[PDB]
Amino acid sequence: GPASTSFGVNVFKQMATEQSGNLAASPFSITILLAMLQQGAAGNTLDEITRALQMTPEKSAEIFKKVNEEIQKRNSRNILKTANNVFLSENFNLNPQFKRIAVNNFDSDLTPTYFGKPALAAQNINSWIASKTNDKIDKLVSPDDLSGNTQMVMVNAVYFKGLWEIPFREQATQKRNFTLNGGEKKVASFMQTRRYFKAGTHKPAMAKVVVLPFEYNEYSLIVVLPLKSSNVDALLSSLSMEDVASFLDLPPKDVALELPKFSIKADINLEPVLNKMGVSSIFTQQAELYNLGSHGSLSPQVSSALHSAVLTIDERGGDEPSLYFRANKPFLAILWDNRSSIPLFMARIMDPTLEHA
Repeated sequence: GPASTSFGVNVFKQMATEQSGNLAASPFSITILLAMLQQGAAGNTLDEITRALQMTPEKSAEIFKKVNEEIQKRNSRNILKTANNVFLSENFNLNPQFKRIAVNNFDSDLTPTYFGKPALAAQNINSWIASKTNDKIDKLVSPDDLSGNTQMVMVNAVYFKGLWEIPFREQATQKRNFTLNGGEKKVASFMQTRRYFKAGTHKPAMAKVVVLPFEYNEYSLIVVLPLKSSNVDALLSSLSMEDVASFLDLPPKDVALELPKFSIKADINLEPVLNKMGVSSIFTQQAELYNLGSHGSLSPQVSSALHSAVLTIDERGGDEPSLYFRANKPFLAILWDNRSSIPLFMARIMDPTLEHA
């Protein structure tokens, strides 16, 4: 259900309280990072991770094996590209069992890496990420973050560009004003259609909801728009993923929809937020990750934990309305996996004209 990615949703919500502006992240990728680390953890580190995930190592491995299986079964024009890896310094011997679980359950790997030439290491990691993400994510790792003393670089990146079940008519896309928080007006490209969508008003959230399906209903874009009486950060704080899951049961309504085109990219260093979310041990020299790799009796620790998320929407697809849904002010967008019932992407869209978070 949505409980499996609760840690990642909590991380996203924490990050939202600390900065304004566009914000995008994958609860799936952030949870995969921790659930993968759990498979090599012991002692206090294992305890911290288990408490944060609310899953045992055996449970998280089983859940994400199936989530990944359902993704890889898809043969459609929806493009979901993931890049998960653990780059372990060659000063450490990799644990073959951890590597097996990485590959067989987490769509990830354990990869020996020489960090003594930092520019070469950074570019090799970035080139691998770019090769896995249709070249959409290509500069996540900086050479200045690496040195001969780097022990472990964790990367979890995700790119999504889907095809709507029904297209937006390109000649219906129109330039209209989008009003930012605070009052600044900016021209944006609003895609427009009028169709039946699962939609409604969530009063516990003081917000309108529309569910926009992608091809073969593999995914949905769930768009949540605060009413005049509220704002997007109040909305985000109160909105549970159990609420979001229920939106897929909303009856179809005749909706006149105006939705800005956007493409949002975020590159995120997770160490600050993970230090706030109860898993600080993984970065310390007291980290207990000996079943991930070993140097004599020494455990590695996490040197860098890096996440990138890219989500792009456009028009392409395969007598007064019941609801007007005009997203010409800040709103929330959630990319939902309809088969596994988890949020793959969360975005707070403050300004659809800007591509960065």
